[PDB]
Amino acid sequence: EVTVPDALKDRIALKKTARQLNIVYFLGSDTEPVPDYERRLSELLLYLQQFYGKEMQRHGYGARSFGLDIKSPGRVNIIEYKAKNPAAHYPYENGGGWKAAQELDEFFKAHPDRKKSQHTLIIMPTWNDEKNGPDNPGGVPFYGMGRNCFALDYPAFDIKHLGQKTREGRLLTKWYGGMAHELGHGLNLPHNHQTASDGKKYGTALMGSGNYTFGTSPTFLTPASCALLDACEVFSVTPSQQFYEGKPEVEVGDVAISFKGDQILVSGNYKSPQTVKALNVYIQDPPYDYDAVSFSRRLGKKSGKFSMKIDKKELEGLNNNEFRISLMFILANGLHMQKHFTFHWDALQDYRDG
Ligand SMILES: [Zn+2]
Repeated sequence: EVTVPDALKDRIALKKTARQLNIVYFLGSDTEPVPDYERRLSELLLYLQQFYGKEMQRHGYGARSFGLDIKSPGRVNIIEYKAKNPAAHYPYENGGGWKAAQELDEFFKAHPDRKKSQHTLIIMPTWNDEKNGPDNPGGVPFYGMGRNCFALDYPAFDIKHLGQKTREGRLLTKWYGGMAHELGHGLNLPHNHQTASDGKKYGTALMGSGNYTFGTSPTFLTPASCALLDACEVFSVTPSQQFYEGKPEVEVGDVAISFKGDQILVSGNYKSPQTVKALNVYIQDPPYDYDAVSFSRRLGKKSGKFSMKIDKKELEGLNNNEFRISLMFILANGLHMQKHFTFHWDALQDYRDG
């Protein structure tokens, strides 16, 4: 019988989505499933869905998370896929993830009813050899890759260890926190660093480039991350909206970036055949990669003006004389385009388009 783990007693009802993240449990031809994976992974995926949804709600989007196909209460409809080759054919290195994704493309072409969006989370059991095992999982792809994400499973991959000061709890923050961040990449998120103010109130940005924090110390999603998720296919509540087709078409004009005291003033105009959902601004140190501090403003029109004032004291962690400001325009179909501008703190020069 299904029971709800204590970590899921506090949970919000989520909006029904038009597209769902596919969950594939990917087994080499010689690979057995890790026991109880249906329960363990359902619990972990539903808790992760709550994290994303509560953060979207906190940022004003309502109770919107990535969609999941639910088989029964507390149980995600996980596709168990038995692969054509042994697990050694799909390693972390040397294109293992690409080979697995290609094979799943064929599976979904043969069984299109099982595909619910362009986004897939592929989970593979750990290898068990002289390097990896239940106490040191690994061997398998573990990264975002395009719209897909690869993560791993092992016996103690179980929400009951969340936040426990134990060997298994530490393992969970590494591999579940890892899954949370890598899934972010699969959901179109780049890296970004919290602002000074957000760091003090909410902790560490999920998509920061440092060590995984999820489940161990306060972790949150930035406004810029949530603006991208707003335009992510598996967060859609609008069946008529198509995602990722074509090219990102945004005309940006009369761009001006000026510096006055501790304020950075960014302005210009935009025009697109699509609704432009939002502007994200990233301020980043070289090399051109360390985490950029991000900011976001809603737009919501096909044409208009944009204006953002950024306080330099929010730029926590930046320490280079050279810095780059990137303007990212996010479109309703989930594509985006960026423009970049480079400056030096010891020789600040206001920018204006020619
Ligand atoms: Zn990353």
